[PDB]
Amino acid sequence: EDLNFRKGDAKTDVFGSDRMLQPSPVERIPDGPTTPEVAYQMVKDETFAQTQPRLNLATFVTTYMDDYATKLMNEAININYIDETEYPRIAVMNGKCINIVANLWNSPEKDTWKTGALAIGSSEACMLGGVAAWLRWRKKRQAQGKPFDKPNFVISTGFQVVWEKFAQLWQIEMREVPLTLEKTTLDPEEALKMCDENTICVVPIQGVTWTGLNDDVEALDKALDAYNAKTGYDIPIHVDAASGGFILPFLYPDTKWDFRLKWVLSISVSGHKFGLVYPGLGWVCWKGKEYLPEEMSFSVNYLGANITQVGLNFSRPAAQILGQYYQFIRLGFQGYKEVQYNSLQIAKYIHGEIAKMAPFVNYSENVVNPLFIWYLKPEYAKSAKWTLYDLQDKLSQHGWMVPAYTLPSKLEDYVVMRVVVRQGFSRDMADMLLGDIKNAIAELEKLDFPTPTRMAQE
Amino acid sequence: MEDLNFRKGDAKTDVFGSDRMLQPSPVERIPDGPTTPEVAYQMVKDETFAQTQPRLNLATFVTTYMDDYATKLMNEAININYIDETEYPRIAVMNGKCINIVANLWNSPEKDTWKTGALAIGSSEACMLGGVAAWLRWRKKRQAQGKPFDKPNFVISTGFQVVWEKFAQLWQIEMREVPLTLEKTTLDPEEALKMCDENTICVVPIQGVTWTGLNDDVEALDKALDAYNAKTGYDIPIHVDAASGGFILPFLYPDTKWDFRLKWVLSISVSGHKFGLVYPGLGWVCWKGKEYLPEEMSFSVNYLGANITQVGLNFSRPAAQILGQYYQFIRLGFQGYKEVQYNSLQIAKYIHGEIAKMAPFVNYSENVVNPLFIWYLKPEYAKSAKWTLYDLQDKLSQHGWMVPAYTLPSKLEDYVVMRVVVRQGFSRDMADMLLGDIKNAIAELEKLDFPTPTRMAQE
Amino acid sequence: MEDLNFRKGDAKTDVFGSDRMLQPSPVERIPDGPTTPEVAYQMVKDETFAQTQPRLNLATFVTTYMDDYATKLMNEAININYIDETEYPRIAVMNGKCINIVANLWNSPEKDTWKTGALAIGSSEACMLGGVAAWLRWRKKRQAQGKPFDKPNFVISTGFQVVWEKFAQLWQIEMREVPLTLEKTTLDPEEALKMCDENTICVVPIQGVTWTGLNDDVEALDKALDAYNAKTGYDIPIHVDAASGGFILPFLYPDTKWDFRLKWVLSISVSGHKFGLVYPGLGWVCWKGKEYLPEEMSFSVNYLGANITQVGLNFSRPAAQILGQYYQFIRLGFQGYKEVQYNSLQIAKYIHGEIAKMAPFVNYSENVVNPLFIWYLKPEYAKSAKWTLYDLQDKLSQHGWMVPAYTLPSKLEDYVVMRVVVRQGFSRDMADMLLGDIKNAIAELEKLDFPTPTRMAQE
Amino acid sequence: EDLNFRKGDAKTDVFGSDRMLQPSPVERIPDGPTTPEVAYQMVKDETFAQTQPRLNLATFVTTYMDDYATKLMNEAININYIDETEYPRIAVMNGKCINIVANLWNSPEKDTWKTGALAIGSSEACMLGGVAAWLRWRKKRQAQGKPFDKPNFVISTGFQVVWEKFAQLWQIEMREVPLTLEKTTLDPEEALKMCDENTICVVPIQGVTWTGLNDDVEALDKALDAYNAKTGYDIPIHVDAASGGFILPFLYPDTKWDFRLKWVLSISVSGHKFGLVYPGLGWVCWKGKEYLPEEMSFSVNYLGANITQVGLNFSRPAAQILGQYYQFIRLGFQGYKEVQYNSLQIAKYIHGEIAKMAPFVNYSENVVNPLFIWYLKPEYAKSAKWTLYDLQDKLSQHGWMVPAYTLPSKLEDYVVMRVVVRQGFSRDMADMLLGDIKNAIAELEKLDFPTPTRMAQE
Ligand SMILES: *Cc1c(COP(=O)(O)O)cnc(C)c1O
Ligand SMILES: *Cc1c(COP(=O)(O)O)cnc(C)c1O
Ligand SMILES: *Cc1c(COP(=O)(O)O)cnc(C)c1O
Ligand SMILES: *Cc1c(COP(=O)(O)O)cnc(C)c1O
Ligand SMILES: O=C(O)CCCC(=O)O
Ligand SMILES: O=C(O)CCCC(=O)O
Ligand SMILES: O=C(O)CCCC(=O)O
Ligand SMILES: O=C(O)CCCC(=O)O
Repeated sequence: EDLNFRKGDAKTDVFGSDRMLQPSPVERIPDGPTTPEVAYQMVKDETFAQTQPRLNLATFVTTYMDDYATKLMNEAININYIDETEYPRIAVMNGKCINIVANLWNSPEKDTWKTGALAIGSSEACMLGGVAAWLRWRKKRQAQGKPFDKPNFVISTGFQVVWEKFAQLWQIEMREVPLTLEKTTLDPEEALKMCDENTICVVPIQGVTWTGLNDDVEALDKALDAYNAKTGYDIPIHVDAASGGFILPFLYPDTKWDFRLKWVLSISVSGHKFGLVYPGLGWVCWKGKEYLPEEMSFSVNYLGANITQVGLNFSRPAAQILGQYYQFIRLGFQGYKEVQYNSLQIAKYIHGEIAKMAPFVNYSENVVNPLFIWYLKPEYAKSAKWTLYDLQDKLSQHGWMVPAYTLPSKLEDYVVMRVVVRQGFSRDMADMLLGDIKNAIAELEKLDFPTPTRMAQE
Repeated sequence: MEDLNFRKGDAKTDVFGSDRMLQPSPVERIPDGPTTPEVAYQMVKDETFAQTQPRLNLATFVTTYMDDYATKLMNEAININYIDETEYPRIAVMNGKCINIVANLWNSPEKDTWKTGALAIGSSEACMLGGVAAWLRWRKKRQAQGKPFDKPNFVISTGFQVVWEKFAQLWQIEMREVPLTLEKTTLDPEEALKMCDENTICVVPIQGVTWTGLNDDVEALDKALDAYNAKTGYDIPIHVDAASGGFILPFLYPDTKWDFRLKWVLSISVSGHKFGLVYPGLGWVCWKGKEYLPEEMSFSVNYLGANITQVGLNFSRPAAQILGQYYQFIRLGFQGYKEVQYNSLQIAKYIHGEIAKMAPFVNYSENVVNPLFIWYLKPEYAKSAKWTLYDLQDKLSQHGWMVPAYTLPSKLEDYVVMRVVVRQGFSRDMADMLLGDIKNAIAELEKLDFPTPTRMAQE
Repeated sequence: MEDLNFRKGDAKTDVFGSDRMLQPSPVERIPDGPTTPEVAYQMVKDETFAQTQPRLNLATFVTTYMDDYATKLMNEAININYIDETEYPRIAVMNGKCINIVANLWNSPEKDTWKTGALAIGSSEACMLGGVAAWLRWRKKRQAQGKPFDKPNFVISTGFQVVWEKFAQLWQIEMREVPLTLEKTTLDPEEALKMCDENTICVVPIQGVTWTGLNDDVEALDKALDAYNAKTGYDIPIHVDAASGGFILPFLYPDTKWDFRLKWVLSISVSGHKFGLVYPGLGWVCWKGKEYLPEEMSFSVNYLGANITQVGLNFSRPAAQILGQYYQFIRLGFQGYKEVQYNSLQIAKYIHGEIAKMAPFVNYSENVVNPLFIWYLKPEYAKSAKWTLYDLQDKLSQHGWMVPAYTLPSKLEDYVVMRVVVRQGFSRDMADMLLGDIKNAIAELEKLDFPTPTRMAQE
Repeated sequence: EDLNFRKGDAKTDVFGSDRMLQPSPVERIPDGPTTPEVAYQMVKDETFAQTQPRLNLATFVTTYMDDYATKLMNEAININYIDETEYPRIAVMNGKCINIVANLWNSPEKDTWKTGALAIGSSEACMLGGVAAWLRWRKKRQAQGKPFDKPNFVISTGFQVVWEKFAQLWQIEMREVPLTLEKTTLDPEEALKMCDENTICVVPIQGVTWTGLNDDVEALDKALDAYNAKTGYDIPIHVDAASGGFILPFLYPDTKWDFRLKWVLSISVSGHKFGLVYPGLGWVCWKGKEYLPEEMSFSVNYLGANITQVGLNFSRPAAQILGQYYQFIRLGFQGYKEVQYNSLQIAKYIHGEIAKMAPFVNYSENVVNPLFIWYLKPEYAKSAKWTLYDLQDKLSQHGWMVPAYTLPSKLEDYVVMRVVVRQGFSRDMADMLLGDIKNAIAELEKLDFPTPTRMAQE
């Protein structure tokens, strides 16, 4: 007999111990330790009762990489990127990723080491782009003797929340262009009507989270050029290309959306979205060194590489840099093209199967990113007992997360549902999703009474 | 017999018999085409060999070792995006539980079950959130008083970590710096108060100053600030930058009054990936109460009955560091944290005392309160020495160590110092290897007949 | 809920919160008592961190990389004792097949299916077996002729590897050395013959001289020895020390007559753990035929139809390397070996040519025939330089490399040279990293206003 | 259809390929490559049809280490010990192992860094000990003006073959002292009768491979002291403690066999036997630096450690050094004592169960190493139709290797069987062995006719 079996000794079975008869700590650190096996199960077992990542169809963020990328990143778990003097090869590798991304966006910058910065995601990358735009504008107005205490920026109502965070945490006024059925993306004329002497930039979006579409950056550039020539306000573009920045160079190389455009001075992207790297990666590039203010930034030479030192974060995992460089070499341009081709084709397939179903109609006929949205046909929705919120709940019962939500301003009456196709979501998994949707439709159509969300829409 | 595509990357290719491994890695542009995973894996991996090994990086404060079970747990969470809280509500609750545990480690008087605080990637984000909040609370007060609010400043030691300079740059807030001297090796509150005025948004004492390893005396600052605030009505608060010290003091110095026990400490930040014992990617910031976190910055969403504050500079991010932090709280508990930090501090104190015995060296402080310390050359020894600590740094790097030498901040910029940080996973046996290499390096440098370049640069 | 024995090593102990990790590792005496495996694992593992990583060790000729399948196969054989041939007869046969394959790579004319040869731990044991065999054949021939046989000698370049000095010392056999000059950068046959007499047991040309990377011309020696032997009747044979070149020449230089194609080459040795591409612990020695391996040294036992020679200095030993060798033969074949060695030699030639373009350097040879080469400072640059190749070695060590600087053997002792060995797993990309580090080290060393200790020691 | 499926492409199944219809190469390197999976199987599959290491009861060499030792050694597979400038911490660790072994043997040497050498096994360690003994004798005889060209050494007929290799490869005369049932180990007086002015050393054995016994080193030391004072020949002892060198210090600390004895000037041992490390480890220690000739050796200071550079091998795996240092720290003295206690207890147990069986009688009543030998009772053997060779074959049918062999000279008529108990052979496995032996006896006792080996004994 083992006296200390239940107390956590060498013979203890995790699930015959006192600790596994006790709740996990909510408020205070436990007074004492447990065995690693007990602690591992206590933390791990709490993650079972939620969405499995590969079935999370709400997220744009990578939920699969191959075995070699995963191994490489796991092996780098203890590498702090910011220790660049200690790890100068990763600092150089970061600079090469930035060069590769800037050249993917057709940067005209002649310096070997392109002007850009590592980020944890598009959040930090967007804020860096916006702060730079803010500082360039402050300096311009100061030289002109104009006031500089009431800046604004212009964006679609389809903005992702980081631009609201940017507005709040820096106290810069956000001016929003509404969406309508006639203008499903940023309309340049309406955007221009909100520009004045205090606008620091206009922010078109490539891969709008709410809709899956792309704002027309070239059309914005065109309108902005004539306006800037009229007023001298010199208003630039920052492209929020969180998803599209790793779609368009491979699948739409001739679409002029990037540094080929005169007024596109900076671009940001989520490397952890369609850059195909696990969470923790964004990039922001400037068209040239002259668009990155000295007040924000400096550069350090590491092994002959000029590495720009700008960022909101400091210490951070380096794994995602290795992961990014791995994807660039392992796939190359052709490999990225074929992976994004697969993701886009599966999205268009699901899009076309959704359109064949009696309850549904797609927001757009054109799928330009590996995602799309649909809603209930208005005449179907009128007499239906259910809403898309009910469909989301039905699908979650099979482990899927397929989100239903209302669109931004002037389309707030439209409840839509979104599917994001990422690498690792196959045609076979699409068929399973489509079968579950068909079954959910059949069950919901048996309702004799309206659901609560159906009643709330009345 | 012969395999036609052996060199081009087929199923029979040997990585190092291939054309790709006769070619340089891409510097400017994505390669046109793919390679095999094995080739690409080696191309990226092999570039990380020629640099400091993490366990021998003694410059860094950030965790380079966790146990096998924490490591496995975090690797298994590599594809989990924290910010997908609706999809992963159990991790959102776990995040709120870590914040509670941290706030209570800091003796928060907040009565709400779900404490006011936020996840961060490191003390960089956590400090900026603390500073933006102090700035917004100050703007609101001055606006309500009819006073100007366009020229904010904050007060901090010259021993600040660079994120406070970034904060000053990226928000255009004036940083006022209190210099270090040998008479005042940490932030002196009276000199701190001399830089306070109606435009001061907060004072930032530091627990675990990166340059020196010391702690600013937060309680002494709180006392001076209390009298000053009673005199002026400016209501200047404290944000404690406890990047390292926030996970040392609760366990090793429970009676040092530095945290939410003090009247004017309204927020505190810490690096979970330093002495919180989690691999890179974790910080925490807590507020003394919900009233100190402006609604302009923040909201909260209920996930499975837990009120989780949605404030942050980042959005999508790895969730593994939350599982790792919660694992350490459960696996070690208070006693286990105390015993690990005791080990790290004892080893730092051991090296500190061994350093003091060697003829060329003298310690900046006799008090080791965090698992790190700094030393410099005895002035009388340095005058006739042919070498500097930069030469010692280079000697040690030849054996794989990174032991950094650098000049101290303002009014001590003449002092070249060297720093050793003891982290979990750096043992007494490894300290003996370091000390042996230091002794051997000293004996080699003492044979020099001519001064080194850095020695001449000091002349 | 405190754990009383947490620091003493129970089921809850954290390695780096334990008393054991506050104590030094044992230097003199076995510790009195046990620890947990996790603690002991770290204590041993952590001592290996502070040294050169194998893939950046450019001094070594010995394999530092094999693919994942070879590595898995060898790890799985860690508990297999080769010498237990009755218990493990398939490995004994596998060893015999490896010996057959090596003998045929060297164009053995031996008609027996099972070639006469022996497993070794490296070229050290393989060379000693070859030399003892030559010594015994010589003793027997001199005895039958009624001549003395008590003062044997052998002839070799001053570029010998240290095993031949051990052979000379441990068997008390006189080693006669032919010096190197710039005019005779490898073994000159005429000078070698002038050191032969009636007591010379063999001449040892070297394929892959460690000091230089060059090949002694075996065919020229064989030709010279043939005429010498016809004149004197001394009947002196060749043993080829082909430690590196024995797995280079068959694939990249098939037409160079250096092996058993030559009349007087009676035995050849090689390091299987060098360019045979197997992890440490493998060498081979083959004889031209059974009549050249004395029965006094040897016997043969039949295992499963395989005639296995039982010759060796070692007895019990790891079997993993046999599996590793046979795997490489099957996995790569002739073509795969050819392409791997081609990559290594091409990268060595690439580094060789880039070094020649740098102002301080000049290469020892314009011919690169093994995946390694040496260079030194241009005499005119060296006169006024403040630094030596020893200073460059130390600088490159600061980035984790080991690139050795050393003086050449006799009559070239004045030459300080530096050597790079390119092994499987050293790519073009890693070469670019090395060359970049060299360029940077030169620019730093060129800033010196005073000479270094080694530069002064050169007077 | 996949055109290249059988030829080795990415879709090839190893056992649907042409290569797995072809024999493995016997004579010549294949002209071309295969896939790693095919090559892995081809080599691996050849190792199945032989004794499994844990059931190999012939071997004295370690067949089990724990998971941490095993992982530690695997991780060092690419580490060449001899690169001591590159790997100076392993050179220091090697020196610490030599110190620990030297003190385990009660070395009186005052130096911190004990005089000793790493080996691949007892073979190299014994040859180093014998070469040193040989060189010291040459120097002594030369200084006296005496001849030194006809060396000999004295050893039991129970020598292990390396001493024959030493005799052959160095051309030194081996003088053998026979075993008898009256003198089951080396008799000192018989040993002394073969010594003269040309004897370089006497070699007692601790853990004789043939018998499991220990030569009485202390009795040899006493007799050698009186002989040396009479003749002045100054003949020393080298102890071949291949097995016993890691048994006696823990289980028989009071037995005086090591450097405590005046004439024991060197001792060798197999670290890969009862030192508990996987194949590839030996040690030799000298009583002091004056007993290791400089002609054989030099010393290099690595990080303050004086490391002796003597050895027959050069480049070699360093993994075994880590494994040895791991075992010293992981087990300590107590842990070694308890592990060797277990192995010895199990051997004593099997020994006692063998003695109870009608056909058998043990060679010795005292088990002093974890091994022993037995033979057939003389009267049982006379009428039995089977021999121990037949028992060996029967046990091989169940996967065991339990060897039968004739003892060396003057016991050449004795066919014996040996069992070696190593770490990893438990009481439970001993019961399994004993059950198979019992079953085998019942089968062989049914023979109506004698076996080939039984007739060969007639
Ligand atoms: C992803 C997203 C963001 C926020 O990016 P993160 O990578 O989550 O930090 C901003 N804008 C758009 C269009 C996005 O899709
Ligand atoms: C670590 C550090 C910081 C920055 O924190 P990160 O975790 O690197 O983001 C700020 N202040 C101090 C005192 C620090 O030690
Ligand atoms: C490698 C080497 C040796 C010694 O061989 P090991 O494999 O280290 O035992 C002998 N001669 C030459 C030319 C060598 O390169
Ligand atoms: C093991 C053995 C040897 C040979 O030792 P290895 O470790 O196989 O090289 C020599 N003598 C005895 C008594 C042995 O048991
Ligand atoms: O992809 C995600 O998980 C979040 C980023 C986009 C969004 O806000 O929905
Ligand atoms: O610990 C690190 O690796 C960086 C922390 C902040 C600093 O030291 O400036
Ligand atoms: O390659 C090695 O690691 C040793 C080889 C022999 C030598 O260089 O002397
Ligand atoms: O134990 C072995 O595997 C061989 C050891 C030497 C022997 O007993 O012959």
